[PDB]
Amino acid sequence: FPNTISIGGLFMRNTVQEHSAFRFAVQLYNTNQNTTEKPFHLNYHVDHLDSSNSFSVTNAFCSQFSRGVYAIFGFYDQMSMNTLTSFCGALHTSFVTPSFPTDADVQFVIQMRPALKGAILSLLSYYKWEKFVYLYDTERGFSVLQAIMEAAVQNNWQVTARSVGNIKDVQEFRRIIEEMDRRQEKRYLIDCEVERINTILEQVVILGKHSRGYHYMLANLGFTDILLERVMHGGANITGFQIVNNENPMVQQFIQRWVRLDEREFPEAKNAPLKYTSALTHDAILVIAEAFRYLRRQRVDVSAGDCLANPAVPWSQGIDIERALKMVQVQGMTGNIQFDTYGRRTNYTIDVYEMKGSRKAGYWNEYERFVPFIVVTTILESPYVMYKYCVDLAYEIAKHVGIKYKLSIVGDGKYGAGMVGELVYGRADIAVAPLTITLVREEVIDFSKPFMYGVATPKGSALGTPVNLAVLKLSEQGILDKLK
Amino acid sequence: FPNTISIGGLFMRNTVQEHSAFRFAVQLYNTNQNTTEKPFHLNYHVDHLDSSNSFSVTNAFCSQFSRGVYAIFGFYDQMSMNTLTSFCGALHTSFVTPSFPTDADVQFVIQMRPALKGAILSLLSYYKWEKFVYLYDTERGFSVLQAIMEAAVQNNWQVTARSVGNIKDVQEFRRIIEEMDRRQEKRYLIDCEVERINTILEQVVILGKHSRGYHYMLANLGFTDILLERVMHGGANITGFQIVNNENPMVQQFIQRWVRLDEREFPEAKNAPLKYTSALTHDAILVIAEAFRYLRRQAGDCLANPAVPWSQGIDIERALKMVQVQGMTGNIQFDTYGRRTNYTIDVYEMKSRKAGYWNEYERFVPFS
Repeated sequence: FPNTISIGGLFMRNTVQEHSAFRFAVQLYNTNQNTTEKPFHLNYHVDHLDSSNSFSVTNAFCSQFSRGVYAIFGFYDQMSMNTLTSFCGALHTSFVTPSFPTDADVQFVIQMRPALKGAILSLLSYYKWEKFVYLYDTERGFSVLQAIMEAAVQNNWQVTARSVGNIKDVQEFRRIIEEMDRRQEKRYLIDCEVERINTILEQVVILGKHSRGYHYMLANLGFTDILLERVMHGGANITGFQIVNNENPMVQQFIQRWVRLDEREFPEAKNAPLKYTSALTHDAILVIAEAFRYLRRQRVDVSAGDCLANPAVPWSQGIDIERALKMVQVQGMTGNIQFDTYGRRTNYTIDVYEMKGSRKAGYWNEYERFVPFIVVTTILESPYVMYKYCVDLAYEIAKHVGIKYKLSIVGDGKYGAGMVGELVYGRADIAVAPLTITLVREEVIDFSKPFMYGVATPKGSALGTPVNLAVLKLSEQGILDKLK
Repeated sequence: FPNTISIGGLFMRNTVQEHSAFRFAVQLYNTNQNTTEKPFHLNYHVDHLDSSNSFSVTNAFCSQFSRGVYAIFGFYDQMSMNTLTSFCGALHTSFVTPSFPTDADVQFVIQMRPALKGAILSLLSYYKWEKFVYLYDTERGFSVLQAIMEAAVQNNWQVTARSVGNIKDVQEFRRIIEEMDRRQEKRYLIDCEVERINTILEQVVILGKHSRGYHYMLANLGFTDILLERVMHGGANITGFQIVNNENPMVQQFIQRWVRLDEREFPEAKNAPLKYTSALTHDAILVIAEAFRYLRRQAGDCLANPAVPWSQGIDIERALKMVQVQGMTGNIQFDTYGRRTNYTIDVYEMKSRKAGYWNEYERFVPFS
């Protein structure tokens, strides 16, 4: 058993943050003082890939294999998954990847990104969803799509599935959402790359469908990276997913060190959010270290030939070393880590963050399935308000937003100068009434879209966006026109 | 220069007839004793391969390169195109592929299956289509989809573009067809593999929608393989695209010579239709022979650390990319980038009949 272990690193484009994380994690392992914790020195041979020129990928992997490595940690996408995975399988070299898990079953490759199939199916069943839309792409394998279609067949769901991977025009998304609108479909299940998720959310916000009664389910790890700033204020149910839990000791212990790292040495270290891929990279370092520590615990021999063998001369000990990376049980940043005989992660935990501010909504496990945890002002001005239109509009807005409203006549009995004064000074919350729009009033309070005028809300009030969306919906439904 | 030239073969899994046609064309090229049409003997170190295992593809290509080959002929599917095309571009080894045009500009390759997007656009313009549904597949390249999207945007058409191709159960096809029916769509543009085309046609005929007043555009070079029968019933208009003419004496001679071939020695010969891929392969042999003859008249490790290329590969590519030979598919003239330049696609309707010519410089010209 050698006293120094060298492993290779393959990083595709736009992987700077996890490159820094990989370097930081290997440094953390190396700087350990305990002999048992650091039984040997660890070296990392980093490289880069293009994922488009297969010759470049083959040359990089060939250099890594020839120069001599014991394990290869790296990423891959749909373009270069087959090449690297097949070479690793043929060469009997363990390949640790935090990339998307391979839909097909391939040996000698370990993939640490937990599958969303179980959690997504359990949550979908838990919400009593029966008819919905399924927007997807195909850059993370076909596991999710196949599972969703099979579940729909078994449970007689009404799943309208659309692929948006090939879409390059936003107007395509706009037409798709308008079509699902005319079909009245309200529940969406989006599982795409963060970029396409952001584009779809931007398009739907522009069209104005982020209101109560519309659900969303971003079935994609990396809830933080999603630009959901606008949609939150729309008051539309959103269900996300995340693996790392902040409050556990491990994440805090890591991040405390991480925030203080050099910016030049570690790009996107201090000033970037910790993407879950970085967490999985840290877990990769932990699992490799534990596996090799276990190897040295026993007397297993570990010890590189031509790049392309005729027909094949895989060094035997590889089958042993791969087996070592299958029974590992170290509790890393993401939580429990355990690998099935094939390589896919098992016994994992998923945290289902639900929006409404972000708040946890239980958790999902392979064994336990899913376990969860106003004043209105009006002026007594006929015919808008008469002692027994504006009352009907207020009731319609409350219904469309679901808020409990209590009507009242402004004490001053006069317009702003006052009702607007009542809003500004902090009382009466919302206010719906005939208010002539003047540039001065925008300084103090925020209006809604004109409906003949506009509903009034205090500046910065959380109800401004919901009331604006409700007014827009009423205007486009023709009810506002019908009332007059 | 040398009396013998050895080419390499990289036939796919389901290409038995193409293999037989390749061997037959090799025999034709090596049998003429003219001393001018055949100044260099030809040999083929054909090697089979399978997709889904890039290791096998790379190892086979490396072995072929090591054996020493002036030019390589072979097919590639969407899931192995990158490896072969990129190796050939990097190693300066000309690749002749009668499979499908590449979706992007790549040097050091010769795609012959002519791009049919232009003919599709021209014929759609001629027919005055503005409300046609689109059912595309991703197993043949993204060029057609992008071209049709651009045309729809520019020409202000509206097209419903479903994403068939990931569908493994016919119930989804039934749902798609009935949903388009609810939209009263009456014109279809289907771009998928032959098996998917057959499945869609079977589903639509099962739904009894093949009646008159509907037009299916079968945008696939393979027309004979498609089961048009049972769809001509009901008077449903259908249009195809076939490049192999069956009138000129060249194809008649090639057919009459083809049937006599032994079934055992040459499987799928004299007992099956002439897949256009086989004709393209014969044209491949013709063009390779012509380029090598013109060049005459006028080795190492694949994964080399510095990736040093050939000293004469560029000459071979230049010789290949310029040719004006005549084969079954028509006149074979390649553009700078490896695609053909005079498609002469023949448009067939359903009644059957030849309808179109579509020389790229010209436009669609119906026969009166």
